[PDB]
Amino acid sequence: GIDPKRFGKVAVLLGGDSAEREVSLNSGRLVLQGLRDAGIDAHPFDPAQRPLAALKDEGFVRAFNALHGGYGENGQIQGALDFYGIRYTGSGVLGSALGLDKFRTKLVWQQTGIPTPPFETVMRGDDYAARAQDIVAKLGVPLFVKPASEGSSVAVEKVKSADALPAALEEAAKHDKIVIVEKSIEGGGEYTACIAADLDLPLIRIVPAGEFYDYHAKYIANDTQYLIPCGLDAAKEAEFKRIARRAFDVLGCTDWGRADFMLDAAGNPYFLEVNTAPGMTDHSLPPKAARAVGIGYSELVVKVLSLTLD
Ligand SMILES: Nc1ncnc2c1ncn2[C@@H]1O[C@H](COP(=O)(O)O)[C@@H](O)[C@H]1O
Ligand SMILES: [Mg+2]
Repeated sequence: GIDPKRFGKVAVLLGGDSAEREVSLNSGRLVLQGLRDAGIDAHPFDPAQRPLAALKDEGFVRAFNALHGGYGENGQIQGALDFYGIRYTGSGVLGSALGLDKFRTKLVWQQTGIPTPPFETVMRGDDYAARAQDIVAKLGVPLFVKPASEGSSVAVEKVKSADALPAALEEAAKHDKIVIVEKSIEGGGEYTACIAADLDLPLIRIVPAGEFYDYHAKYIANDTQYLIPCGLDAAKEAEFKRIARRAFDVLGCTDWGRADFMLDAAGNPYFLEVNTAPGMTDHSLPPKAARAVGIGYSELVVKVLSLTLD
């Protein structure tokens, strides 16, 4: 119950130049309506088409970031907004940049007791056959080969056989100077924990129809399931929500986003990444998690924006 005047003049950052301009336009237009439904003085601002300095010059005090990919997510616009004195939703420079770097995220997690798949690295110019032998010996198969980060050119690959690993390594190393090779977490399920301020949001179980939550399962298929309830017992659900929040916090992220994790057959969790720029379309996961606990869309957006006060 915040007087919408306390928010002042608000920009919704949407659109941009990235390959995810269209999810951002969709999300941002809805966010904008959510804020205006609450009587907040909100206005769209597409940084690809307006000069960024206009945020300061036109007197905007804060921004709801609905950008996705590139400068909108990686710390670059975060830094510029801090430089221009504009408060914004989501994580600051370090958290944003670190969240997109799966290598350094996993190092920090390993040092701070956040569970994450065992992994090795391969560098461009390595003896890929030699590295493959050593990695299989340590981790077995299957393996996930992914950018250290991140997703730029070469899609995540599940390697099922030792003899296929050298080629997968060489190809991944052509498009990132650091490649992560993780043990495949098998025999459980896949989950995500949405984080929004102190809201108690339920876990979601992600059930791809195919091998893993690949591009096809995310963007092509209409049959990926996003399940609430997630199927876990109350104690485990509480435990994993707590670890998810610590996993975000230790990276310097602040509490808007999602933490993604796998369970093995024994029910142990292994975190894969954080996402500091989740979607806000009417089919996106944070609005679903919020609606499951009685929080509607406009309420959710207002709550996220409230974290920029004080
Ligand atoms: N180590 C892993 N074990 C099991 N599944 C994984 C692992 N890494 C990635 N995946 C799957 O691949 C998808 C995309 O990987 P990523 O973008 O790195 O999270 C994940 O959402 C999971 O479905
Ligand atoms: Mg993304």
